[PDB]
Amino acid sequence: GPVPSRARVYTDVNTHRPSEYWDYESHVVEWGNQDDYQLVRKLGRGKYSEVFEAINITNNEKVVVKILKPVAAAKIKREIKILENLRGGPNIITLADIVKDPVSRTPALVFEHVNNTDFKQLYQTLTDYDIRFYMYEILKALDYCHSMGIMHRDVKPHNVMIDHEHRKLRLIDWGLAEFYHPGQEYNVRVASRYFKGPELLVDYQMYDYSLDMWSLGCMLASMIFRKEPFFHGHDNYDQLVRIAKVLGTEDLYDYIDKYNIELDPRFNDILGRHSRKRWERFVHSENQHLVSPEALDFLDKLLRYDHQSRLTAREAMEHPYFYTVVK
Ligand SMILES: NCc1ccc(-c2cccc(F)c2)c(Cl)c1
Ligand SMILES: NCc1ccc(-c2cccc(F)c2)c(Cl)c1
Ligand SMILES: NCc1ccc(-c2cccc(F)c2)c(Cl)c1
Ligand SMILES: NCc1ccc(-c2cccc(F)c2)c(Cl)c1
Ligand SMILES: NCc1ccc(-c2cccc(F)c2)c(Cl)c1
Ligand SMILES: NCc1ccc(-c2cccc(F)c2)c(Cl)c1
Repeated sequence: GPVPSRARVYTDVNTHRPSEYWDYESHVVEWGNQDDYQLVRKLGRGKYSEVFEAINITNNEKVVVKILKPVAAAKIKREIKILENLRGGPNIITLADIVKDPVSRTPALVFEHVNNTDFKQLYQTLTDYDIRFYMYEILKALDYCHSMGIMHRDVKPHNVMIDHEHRKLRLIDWGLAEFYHPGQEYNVRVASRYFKGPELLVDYQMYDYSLDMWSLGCMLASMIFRKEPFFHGHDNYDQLVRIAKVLGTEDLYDYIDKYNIELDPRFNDILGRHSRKRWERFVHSENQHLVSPEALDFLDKLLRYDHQSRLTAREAMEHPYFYTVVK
């Protein structure tokens, strides 16, 4: 069977912290007053929640209210516990309150408001310096949450709120986040298709924080190469073939052989043989202003099949790509 794996960092955070920290099922929710909030506009709806812009009438402050749907409702304690554990962390969305929505009969999470700039608008105008700057801010959030024994598991552009005017960034939607326990087998049906790490795509369940580092690398490749998404799979199987057309099939086979993983036999008819491509292949006259030798070297160290080989968030912050960023 599969060879076991452990994170190379923050391995034993959850064992040396008290049980009340990670045992989210034993957590007693403190309920706030639903009457303090006035819903103003529905921002959106997903399969797990409905999100609104609201006003806290006890201080006139704008807030965001996330009304959880019943599917999400069953696992709210994990999300609430994670949010409380991470509250005050750098660039982590702040949970302000938890109320019972009288219509949905489900919990509603109230968050600080972030005046999010449109994804298309921001994607199109970010300079080389702004990419580096915001990547560094995302790394602060990821090293903080990994240091706290938590993996996000859904890093993607829609989960990163940016108020470009105030250069404020927040990592949101901790609904898929989980506590890392060494040797635990996790569900591989996490993260959005284009951001899924190879470990999910080959059904390797003993993954860790390094999954977030793959997803971060996919975001970086899209922004510096102006190719959205970078790995554009039609389904989860084609997602792996898209990765293999860039990183190559030999390094893929080295990875699955290292962990004694067998690919789904359906790959025989779609995977083929592909050499590893040099990152410079993706440079052209329309993205050259966002690329540098430091960007390519940094991307190379995130987008690695072997989850144990990827840079950690703290090592990533040490990289020359961020030397230009004012700290
Ligand atoms: N308070 C507005 C509202 C009302 C109902 C629901 C809801 C409840 C049960 C199932 C479901 F799919 C949605 C939500 Cl999330 C928000
Ligand atoms: N451009 C209007 C807008 C305003 C707020 C939000 C928002 C949603 C959830 C959490 C959050 F911190 C902010 C979005 Cl997505 C769009
Ligand atoms: N939710 C809008 C959004 C979130 C994040 C980013 C982003 C992603 C990678 C690097 C970076 F500097 C910024 C963009 Cl462009 C838009
Ligand atoms: N108003 C456009 C819009 C719609 C949806 C999302 C979205 C999608 C998935 C997860 C998430 F946290 C947010 C965003 Cl960021 C903006
Ligand atoms: N994919 C062909 C390609 C095209 C141009 C460049 C390039 C762009 C700007 C400066 C520079 F020193 C080189 C590279 Cl690296 C690769
Ligand atoms: N921003 C202009 C630019 C773009 C790309 C490169 C480049 C060229 C070859 C390899 C490499 F890793 C990066 C340079 Cl030197 C300058």
